[PDB]
Amino acid sequence: GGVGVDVELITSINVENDTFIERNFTPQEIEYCSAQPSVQSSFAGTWSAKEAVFKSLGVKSLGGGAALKDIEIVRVNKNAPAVELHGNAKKAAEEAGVTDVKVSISHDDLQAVAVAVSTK
Amino acid sequence: NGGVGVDVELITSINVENDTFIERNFTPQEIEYCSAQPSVQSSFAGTWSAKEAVFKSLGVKSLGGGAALKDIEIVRVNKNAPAVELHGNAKKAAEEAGVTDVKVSISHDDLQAVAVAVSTK
Amino acid sequence: GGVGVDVELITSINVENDTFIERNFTPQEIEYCSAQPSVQSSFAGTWSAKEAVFKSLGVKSLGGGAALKDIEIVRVNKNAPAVELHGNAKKAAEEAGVTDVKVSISHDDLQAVAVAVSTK
Ligand SMILES: CC(C)(COP(=O)(O)OP(=O)(O)OC[C@H]1O[C@@H](n2cnc3c(N)ncnc32)[C@H](O)[C@@H]1OP(=O)(O)O)[C@@H](O)C(=O)NCCC(=O)NCCS
Ligand SMILES: CC(C)(COP(=O)(O)OP(=O)(O)OC[C@H]1O[C@@H](n2cnc3c(N)ncnc32)[C@H](O)[C@@H]1OP(=O)(O)O)[C@@H](O)C(=O)NCCC(=O)NCCS
Ligand SMILES: CC(C)(COP(=O)(O)OP(=O)(O)OC[C@H]1O[C@@H](n2cnc3c(N)ncnc32)[C@H](O)[C@@H]1OP(=O)(O)O)[C@@H](O)C(=O)NCCC(=O)NCCS
Ligand SMILES: [Cl-]
Ligand SMILES: [Cl-]
Ligand SMILES: [Mg+2]
Ligand SMILES: [Mg+2]
Ligand SMILES: [Mg+2]
Repeated sequence: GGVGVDVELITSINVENDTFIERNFTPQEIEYCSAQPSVQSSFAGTWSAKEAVFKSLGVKSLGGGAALKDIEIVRVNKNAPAVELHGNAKKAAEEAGVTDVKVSISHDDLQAVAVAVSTK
Repeated sequence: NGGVGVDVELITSINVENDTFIERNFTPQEIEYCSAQPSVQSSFAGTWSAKEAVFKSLGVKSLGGGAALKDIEIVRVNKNAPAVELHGNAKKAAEEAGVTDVKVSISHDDLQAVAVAVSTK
Repeated sequence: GGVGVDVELITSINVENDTFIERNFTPQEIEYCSAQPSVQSSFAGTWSAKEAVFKSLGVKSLGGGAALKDIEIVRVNKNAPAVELHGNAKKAAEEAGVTDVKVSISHDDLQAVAVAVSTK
């Protein structure tokens, strides 16, 4: 097993910063977040989900500045978040015996938060 | 298989005066419990967060009308952990999704309430 | 199974309060938190982890004021923080059939949050 939690300030996401966004979010994630009622809040929630998922893997960090594009949040019933690992995240997870990851997201004025649980 | 849910709520998101909303979304036992706590508004907010967290963990697109959450009941046993009991549409939707169990946890501070639920299939 | 979550204001921890710190944190925890970039935030996160872990055990509370030194958060030769139960926490957990506990911690500048999941 494994568990992850992450909390983010809504203002931590600068929607105007295309470089930051493009480096850390897949085109699909960007399309989803850009279409929500509160775009900044949606990106913040997705960012929290990426971090929560990473923490649940039980692996080593590549460094404070490594992009999280490899951890992709996809949707199920249109809006519910599912996890898809790619690249290094996929390798590291498989190397750790992780067979599945579930995630949930929520936000309010204070911050966005996400919780992930992984199965081995 | 498996499922997870998290929800965060402002304490002020619950208006204890709004009897109509409370009646619609909380069971008599939930209302009785929350009404008896040191901070009533905070307790309702935590219970509300728990209902939302539990719903998100079920992996369903919605409960099947309406949006009311009375069907997801938080049961309390003094000095012990909160527990989940599903009724009505929530129970049907959960069973239809293969959910066999749901655990929940609640926390508050001055600023907000948060709950986390995990479901088993 | 069992789940626990706890959220704390960073300012809820008074680092000056040696009595509170000594009563609730092991020497190892105190050393770790005291060495972090933000000491107050680190203690707050560790406190939240203790609370989250307790909630996941599915046991009765000894009271609002009971010390939590028995629930130790270890990070070191560890990637993710890990849980080690001692004393009464260990007995109570074993008595409840808990065989393992995982925990995760997150901070922003305002608050800390932790989530724990226990296995039976
Ligand atoms: C380590 C990381 C997850 C922490 O993120 P953050 O938002 O800056 O800080 P947070 O307050 O939310 O979390 C820090 C806490 O996470 C936990 N943590 C640290 N490393 C961890 C790890 N390897 N696995 C799981 N949890 C970890 C610790 O509990 C720490 O708190 P503590 O020191 O008080 O015990 C983040 O900095 C990171 O390295 N992400 C991964 C980046 C990466 O590897 N990119 C490659 C793409 S997959
Ligand atoms: C999902 C719901 C329980 C909570 O939504 P919310 O009020 O926005 O509060 P939260 O921020 O805590 O949760 C929203 C998040 O839950 C997640 N989510 C959405 N639908 C979900 C579902 N059916 N199952 C599990 N998780 C879901 C999403 O990640 C969403 O964030 P994101 O879309 O930006 O990624 C539900 O009440 C809802 O979507 N309502 C808001 C929209 C609404 O009220 N419309 C009515 C029109 S009058
Ligand atoms: C129970 C306790 C964790 C609550 O901590 P808190 O930070 O003051 O309050 P929080 O807002 O975070 O959470 C309170 C919620 O915890 C939940 N809870 C209460 N007792 C619980 C228990 N025995 N197990 C799991 N969850 C519990 C309840 O849901 C409560 O909210 P609610 O009454 O509205 O439903 C804490 O007060 C406590 O008594 N710790 C126990 C100390 C102890 O026994 N130590 C010895 C180690 S074995
Ligand atoms: Cl890949
Ligand atoms: Cl019923
Ligand atoms: Mg909300
Ligand atoms: Mg608290
Ligand atoms: Mg953070």
